Amino acid sequence: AQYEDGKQYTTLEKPVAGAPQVLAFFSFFCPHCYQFEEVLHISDNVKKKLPEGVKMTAYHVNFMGGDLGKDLTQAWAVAMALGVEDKVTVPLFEGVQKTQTIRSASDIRDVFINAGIKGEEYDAAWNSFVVKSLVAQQEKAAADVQLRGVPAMFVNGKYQLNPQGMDTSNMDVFVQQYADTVKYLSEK
Repeated sequence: AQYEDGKQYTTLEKPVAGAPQVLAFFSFFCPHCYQFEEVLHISDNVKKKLPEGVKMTAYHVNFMGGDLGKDLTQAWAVAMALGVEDKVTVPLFEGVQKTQTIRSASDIRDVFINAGIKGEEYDAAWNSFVVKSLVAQQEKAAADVQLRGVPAMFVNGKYQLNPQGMDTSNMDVFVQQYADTVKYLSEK
């Protein structure tokens, strides 16, 4: 078949009940995640092909970067709570990997301030139990899919994308294959 278990995707041996329909995991420290988001625009291209009523969810992971990695998971929870993911994704990726100006929790906060989030609003969110819950939710989801590495993407809590089984001849064809595989899986 054109789509094959073991080729473009794999099947979780322990499917996750109640998982977001399309769930991506990433780290702002992950070089492949930087390529996926800033050069290939994987997330945007997946979203443009999702069936009606299917949304993408993206969660950060703790296992890269020690202390700062966990600060970034908490800041990503702030971005999700405030609805500012689209304002901070590029400067967080660039701050960590391009300019390497993000070295502390305060430096993360500066990205939000420069993006127009008010200081009091950031600090209230950072310290909130809503954000504590969103950190726990990102951690629980990674545990539930037995996450090993990033980037990763999971569909319906049952299928894991396998980019290494896709055609990497051309970067844009690869992005197309990835997005079309997510759509195929969301309809399975």
